[PDB]
Amino acid sequence: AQHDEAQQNAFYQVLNMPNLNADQRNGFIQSLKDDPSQSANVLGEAQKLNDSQAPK
Repeated sequence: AQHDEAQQNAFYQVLNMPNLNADQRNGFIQSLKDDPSQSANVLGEAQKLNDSQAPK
């Protein structure tokens, strides 16, 4: 929305991964920063990891 806020939205989502512990989500944040074009991939990986580590 508004513009290409892909970076922002991906960053916010990766932060708000309640099942991930700090090191993992921080890892994905650094991956986002390093690979800005790959924010979609980084987000995908983060969400998949969060899902797999879900308590149930």
